[PDB]
Amino acid sequence: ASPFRLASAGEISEVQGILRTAGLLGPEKRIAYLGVLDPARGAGSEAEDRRFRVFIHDVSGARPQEVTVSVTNGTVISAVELDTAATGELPVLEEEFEVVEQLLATDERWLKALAARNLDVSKVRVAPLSAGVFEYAEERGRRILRGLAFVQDFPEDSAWAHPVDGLVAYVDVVSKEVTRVIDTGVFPVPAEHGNYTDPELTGPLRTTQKPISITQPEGPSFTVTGGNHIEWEKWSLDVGFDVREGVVLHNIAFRDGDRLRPIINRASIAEMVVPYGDPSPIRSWQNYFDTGEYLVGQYANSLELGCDCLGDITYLSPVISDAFGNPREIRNGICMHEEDWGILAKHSDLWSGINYTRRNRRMVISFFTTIGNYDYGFYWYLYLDGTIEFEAKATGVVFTSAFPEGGSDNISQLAPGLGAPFHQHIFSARLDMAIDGFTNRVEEEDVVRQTMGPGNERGNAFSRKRTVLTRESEAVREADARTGRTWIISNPESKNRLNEPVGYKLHAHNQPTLLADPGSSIARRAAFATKDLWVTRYADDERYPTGDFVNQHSGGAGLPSYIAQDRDIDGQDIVVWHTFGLTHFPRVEDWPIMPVDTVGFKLRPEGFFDRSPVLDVPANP
Amino acid sequence: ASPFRLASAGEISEVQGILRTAGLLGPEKRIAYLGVLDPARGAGSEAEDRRFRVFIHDVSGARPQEVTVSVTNGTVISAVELDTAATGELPVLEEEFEVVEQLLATDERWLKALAARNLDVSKVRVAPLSAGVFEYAEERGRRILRGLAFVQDFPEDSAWAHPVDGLVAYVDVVSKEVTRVIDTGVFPVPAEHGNYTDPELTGPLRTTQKPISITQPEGPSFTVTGGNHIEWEKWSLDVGFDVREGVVLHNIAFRDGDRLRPIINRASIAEMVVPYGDPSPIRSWQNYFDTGEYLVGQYANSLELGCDCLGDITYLSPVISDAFGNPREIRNGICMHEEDWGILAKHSDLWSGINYTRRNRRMVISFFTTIGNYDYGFYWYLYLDGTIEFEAKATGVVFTSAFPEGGSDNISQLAPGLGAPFHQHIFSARLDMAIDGFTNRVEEEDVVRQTMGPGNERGNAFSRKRTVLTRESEAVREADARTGRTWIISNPESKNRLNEPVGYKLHAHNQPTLLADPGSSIARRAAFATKDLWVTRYADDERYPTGDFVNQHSGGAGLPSYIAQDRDIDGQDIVVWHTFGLTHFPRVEDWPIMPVDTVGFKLRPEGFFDRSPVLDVPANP
Ligand SMILES: [Cu+2]
Ligand SMILES: [Cu+2]
Ligand code: NA
Ligand code: NA
Repeated sequence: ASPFRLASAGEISEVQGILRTAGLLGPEKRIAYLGVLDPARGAGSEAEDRRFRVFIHDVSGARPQEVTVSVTNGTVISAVELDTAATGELPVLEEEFEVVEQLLATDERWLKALAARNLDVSKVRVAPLSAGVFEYAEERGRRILRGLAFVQDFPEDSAWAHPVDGLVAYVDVVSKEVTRVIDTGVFPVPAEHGNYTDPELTGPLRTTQKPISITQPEGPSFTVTGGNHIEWEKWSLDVGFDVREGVVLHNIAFRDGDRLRPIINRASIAEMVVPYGDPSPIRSWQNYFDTGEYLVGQYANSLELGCDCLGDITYLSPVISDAFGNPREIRNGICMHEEDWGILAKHSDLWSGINYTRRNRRMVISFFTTIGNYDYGFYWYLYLDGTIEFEAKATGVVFTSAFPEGGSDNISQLAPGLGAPFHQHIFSARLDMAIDGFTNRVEEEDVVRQTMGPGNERGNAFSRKRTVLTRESEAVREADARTGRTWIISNPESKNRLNEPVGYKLHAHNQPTLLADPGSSIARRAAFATKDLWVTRYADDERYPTGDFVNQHSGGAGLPSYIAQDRDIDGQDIVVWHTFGLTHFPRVEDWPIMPVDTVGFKLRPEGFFDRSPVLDVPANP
Repeated sequence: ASPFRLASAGEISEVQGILRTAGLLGPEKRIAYLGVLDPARGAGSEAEDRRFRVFIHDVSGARPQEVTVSVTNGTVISAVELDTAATGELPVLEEEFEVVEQLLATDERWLKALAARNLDVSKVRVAPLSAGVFEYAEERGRRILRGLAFVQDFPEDSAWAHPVDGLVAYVDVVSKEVTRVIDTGVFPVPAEHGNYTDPELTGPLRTTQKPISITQPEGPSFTVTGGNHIEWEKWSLDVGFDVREGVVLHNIAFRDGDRLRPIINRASIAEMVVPYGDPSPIRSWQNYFDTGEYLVGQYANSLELGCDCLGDITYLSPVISDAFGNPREIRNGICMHEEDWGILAKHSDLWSGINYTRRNRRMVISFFTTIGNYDYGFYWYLYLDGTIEFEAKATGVVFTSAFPEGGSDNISQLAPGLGAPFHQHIFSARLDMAIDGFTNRVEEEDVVRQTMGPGNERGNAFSRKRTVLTRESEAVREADARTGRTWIISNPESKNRLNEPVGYKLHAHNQPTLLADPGSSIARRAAFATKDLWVTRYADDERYPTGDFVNQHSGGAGLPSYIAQDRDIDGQDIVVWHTFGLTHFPRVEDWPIMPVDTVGFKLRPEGFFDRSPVLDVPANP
């Protein structure tokens, strides 16, 4: 059995039993995060040691613990008590989400604000949002959630169409207490509904769409062994699942001849952040770190056949832990299929008379998560030609507000009285690189303009330069689309047949990075998001670009702390962190449910192979 | 019958008969371009007037003519004799291409250069390339092609693997005369073959690929009436074909309710250019304008079922003219199919309990052309949600050279002794805009960073600004990926229900533009390629960004001449020209046949609709 196998329902039960016995899994305890740790560097030969990391919360108010357990041996390995005013809170628990609306329902200041607006408290939904760190001194050390109100007219109604602006509450969901209710003014609650399944809003449905039928009469070309190890068209990898990061890709390698060559050791989306750009005091605190604060894999959808995934689909059903250590299955949470991808290569040669066409294919590994109004798809793509691509698909319902009658520079209007504040969705990809092994380096490649003159008499020449990043303090880079800037990850000790280092090139989309003022609270907590590319020396405890405890943590943790060590990264075991995201100015077409928008990155081989790696693909059947 | 119908074999025969009779289509004459002209503005009601533009070359040396004919009435409309030293030459003729290798075979300086290299003249292929304009005074007024040599070892051999460097010839293919042979030195002709169908190079073919079967058991969802008028999922357009531009899209419109709303009046790729970045005198003149000099639609492939186009395919077989006015069919030259495109919209709502998923689709219109070693696919995409996208796919065999033993800053090494000079592939899209009619304007939209302070106390705000382009002299714009720069085309006289102008947003890929020194010959001839975005006032005779006669024309023609008129474009009948392209640093994986690389642009609705235009799409079958 592979040490990268998915966690089992049996293993989850053992961890719960090991913690119960040890006295750490009491009845006031809650598991806020559970995941299997990755093997340590070099210990592949040999012996299992399935270890698990656990964050234990305490509903009574006591301090939480970080705990590691070995289930192959059966004991606790370490247990540490946390000072959360110091290192940040544990991730939000599912059961804390509803405490906010239920508490607020009996608070007098909140009842008072709803009565001024003539709203039946039983029709008011409260969205519980992460709190962040701002000026309120009484919140440091406290578990705080903030709450924004929407009206549901009837149980099937889309509450997002009726925001209650000028109102926000803050809640302590350990001591069950409403610290503040802030009421800045009454805004009309917008009246139109946004019910996208109502025949009155959709009109008659189309009858013009005829079916597309995608089938594989002989089955798919990939194999799955061991639960999660994939072999497809010379590719080899392990598909992991963590409750925080979601789908994680391990040991990506390509069979070149009869060498299995490594490419990436671990690939994940290790954080994301959603900052809002509305300076109103009702919303100027809202930023979520979906991955670090909420854990995106916990909210993975179960994907339906023919609706979410089309074709010959193979599913994985990852197991996570509920808040008491009971195993929970996410049935059909990961989809895997191959997809036709047009023409791979084509040439008709006049001089030889040979007409040559080959078709491309990709294999797709995806999952989809839902946190409140947002829906995010995560797609990994492997292509025949050695390309690796990631794509994020953002859909769902926009987060809404009132539209102020004067208009706004930070909000757009979707419908009469209804606004959608400006925001970004920013991702951090963490790529633990292993280009032909662990001795890797990063070069930055710029196009070079040349001046007309001697050596370049017709002024037609142009070139490129590569700059090696040698220390971590040099390795915080920004994009430059105008110079065609890319980054090459190479192995200086592994050469192709032309005696050049083997390499992969990273092509970014060059979207804007974090827009918030550099002195803001969000620029401190989401330092990673202010630059396109960071490179660190690998270390087992440096896993997330924002640190281990994102909820209510001050700034600084994560990447700006790692790179301060100024370690050697020239031909070393390195990690590339790529920031990319969407800047979302909502448009009318985004309402009342939004069409998918996409962002991503890709890596293409750059002299990794000795010639095209797809000469052996056959003429199509 | 629609006035945008494809030209017929009957109409081609009439134009040949009309020219013969008139005495303009002699026996020394050659048709170098023939195409149907677009209807004039406003003359839709009524009456046919199928007119055709013709460029007539003269093999004896006389001056060529530009000629327009009406075939519905049956006479010549105008005939004009051209001074080609003034306005540029006519496009290269197919039959001129081989005159270069056949002439050079009997030239003594060329025989002398091949003998020094021990090459059998019968094994030397000559690639005929456009000449451009450089320092040679004897070429102005002459029809000149330049010639670069490759060795074929046997009739099925890929000549591209064996360039003969240090050698070039120039040829006058009217007077049949080798003006110069330039021999700068002997280079070894690289020895390895590049035969990608040879079992010795491909090894054993894969047996692991299992079939993907894409079928539409009820047929496709689109209809074609009148030969070329398409209706699909509320979209309406006419698919035209011109021998110069290739697939041209007319009258793109969207049925919103029971209004047919126009979006784009004409869309085409109106030019492309391929500049090479190697300062060697053997190649420092090479730049091709595939569209303006060679006519890309003339070399369209016939697309095979299951190989080039997969699924339920409907073909168009456009008719063009050969060099004597005989109709020629391009069987299966245009492919049209619809394609599944993943998830369109998805949200699972906790508060209402509704789970909602819809799938996206796109309709694809494509053709593929082959000029010498290059193969280019042209893809137009229409999506359910109102998005329009163009994608160019570049494949084929790289253009090669010797790799100098010292190495090179402008060439990369593909194989022992074998180089591939750096180059770009740059496209110009011409979009004759008709957003809800012909009163349109262009705004440039930048993200706006805001400083922390009063009004923005937590430093989280950000905004956007729009700048209206009012005169043509203001409308030469460049990209700025760092500010998220996009361009919005709107109709200030057509408002959505929120009373804002309807609009479409142009999203560019922000790749580098023309790299050559601004004083170079290529920067003058390809002025369009030095900026990302140009906007002109519409005029019937302003069709190509490089002018009507690209071959051997001096610089200046086209866009920099049009915009000098400094016309009003604020709410007027306007044309957007978008430059986009690929900067190609060849890699080893590009050899010996290259995987497809892509570049493109898209346009998305920006408050064109009153809400999402895809609420009426049904749950999947
Ligand atoms: Cu958004
Ligand atoms: Cu190229
Ligand atoms: Na590494
Ligand atoms: Na126009």
